[PDB]
Amino acid sequence: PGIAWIALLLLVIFYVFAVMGTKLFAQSFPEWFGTLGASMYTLFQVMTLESWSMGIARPVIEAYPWAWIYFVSFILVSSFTVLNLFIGIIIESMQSAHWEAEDAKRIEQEQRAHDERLEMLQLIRDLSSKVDRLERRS
Amino acid sequence: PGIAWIALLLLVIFYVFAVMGTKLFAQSFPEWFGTLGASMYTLFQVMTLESWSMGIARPVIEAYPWAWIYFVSFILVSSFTVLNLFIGIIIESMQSAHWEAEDAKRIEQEQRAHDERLEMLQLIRDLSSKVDRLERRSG
Amino acid sequence: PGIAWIALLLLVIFYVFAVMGTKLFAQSFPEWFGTLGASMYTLFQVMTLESWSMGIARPVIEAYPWAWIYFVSFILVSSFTVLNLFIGIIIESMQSAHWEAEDAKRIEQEQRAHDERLEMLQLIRDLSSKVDRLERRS
Amino acid sequence: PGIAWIALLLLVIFYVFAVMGTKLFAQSFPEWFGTLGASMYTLFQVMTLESWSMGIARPVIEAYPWAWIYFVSFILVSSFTVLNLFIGIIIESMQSAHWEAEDAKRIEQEQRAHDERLEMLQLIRDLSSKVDRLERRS
Ligand SMILES: [Br-]
Ligand SMILES: [Br-]
Repeated sequence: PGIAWIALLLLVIFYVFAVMGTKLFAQSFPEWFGTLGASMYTLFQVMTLESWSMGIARPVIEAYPWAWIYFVSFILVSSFTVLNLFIGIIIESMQSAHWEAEDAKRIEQEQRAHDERLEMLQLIRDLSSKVDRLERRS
Repeated sequence: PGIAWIALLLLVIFYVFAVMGTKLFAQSFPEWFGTLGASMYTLFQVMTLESWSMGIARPVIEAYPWAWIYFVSFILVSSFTVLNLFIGIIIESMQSAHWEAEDAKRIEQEQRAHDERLEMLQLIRDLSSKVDRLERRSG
Repeated sequence: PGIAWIALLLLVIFYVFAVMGTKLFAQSFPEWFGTLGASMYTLFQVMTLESWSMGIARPVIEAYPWAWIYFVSFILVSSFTVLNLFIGIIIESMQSAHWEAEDAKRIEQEQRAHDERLEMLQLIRDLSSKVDRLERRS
Repeated sequence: PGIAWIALLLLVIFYVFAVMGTKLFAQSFPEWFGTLGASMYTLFQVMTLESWSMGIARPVIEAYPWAWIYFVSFILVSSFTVLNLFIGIIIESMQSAHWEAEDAKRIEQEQRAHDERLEMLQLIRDLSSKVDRLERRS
């Protein structure tokens, strides 16, 4: 029903990496990826882009050469998601603030003007046969 | 009076978490939370996402193993709430640029054409009256 | 010329403060604030929020327990500003692809509507004034 | 063709600084700029502002005291390039959310309108005939 529809995806991506991660790293890096609960703190810390490479990534990377793939793919993807959620909430915001509020009038101040043109139509009809019942009564 | 109302909710959160923070951690971390004034600067650093977990929160969590809920809830709450400030501003920014200005130039653009039709609407009724009299005066 | 009126202001504050902190701090921390051009860098990394407190301000604050006003002012101030190039480029951007081309496409559909409405106006007059003429001879 | 047009820019801005970095620091900073990949990563770490100054630039600046150029420039180049891809993505967002329909739904309203306002050019000319034959039938 709107944005929380990626907000689910984000939660899903997240939990996918916490498992992907505890499942490689818990072995040599308990403090970070030991428990599942472990893998999430560490991952939301990565999410905050606070000491992601220097603090967490680089120490794991020298242990597991390929471990960038994980950290980076994760940040790329996980941010590309939040980029949306954000934009989504921008749109979702101004769609309220303005657009809906204004469209309601562009329609209804154009209902008002549609009827205005109708009432002249009728008036010009009625007249128009009076004018040719001066041509039948003359 | 608008978004300025919400930056009161964000000054209350800092306070809720600072008293909460001094009253909790001061004893073992006089560094950060040992007074109020410091437990805010620590909260302002934790808000800027500067070292919040390596420098502050992962040390704290060593001594009280539950304090993550303190920091994860603070980053969330104190972030979501300055998403509102970066939004409501972003909007009442657009609002001045455009909406107020053009929105009013359509109120009037219709106003002016409304009167145009309400003037046409006139003559027409004027003409009817004239044909009507012409009608009666030869029956 | 608009946008860079804030960019010129930001350039200012960067300098206002840069002198500020070379004057106050350059003796106790020559590494960070030694020269002026040394604060120009250091305030650039404070601005991007990289180890600003824990590695710079907290260390200076130990020297001058009131320097936090120097740091917490700059953060707030240079933030609020940095925001408005973003909000400034946003606005001027939307402006390009949409806003400008809309007021034109609309003013001009209203000219036509106006003139169509004008023709009708004169047309009724002449018809009002044939019947004016006809009624006086009747 | 849009934003992946800017996506290549950011990719070719990286590529450049990457080779430039390795051909600059690879002698003294093996772990950071020891190879091309090495630098690509390190720059993503700098690009995400994660620990860039106390960790990379400052300790590098130590050996080449001009290096700030490289780091402070790459920051500004790449972060602006992301502000574009961002914006062109906020706008192409708005477009399909709102501006799409609201511009089509108004052309179709000024169709309705013009037609109505023409419908009565008709009546008003017809009536101007009947009344033109009341003036000659006299
Ligand atoms: Br709009
Ligand atoms: Br009309």
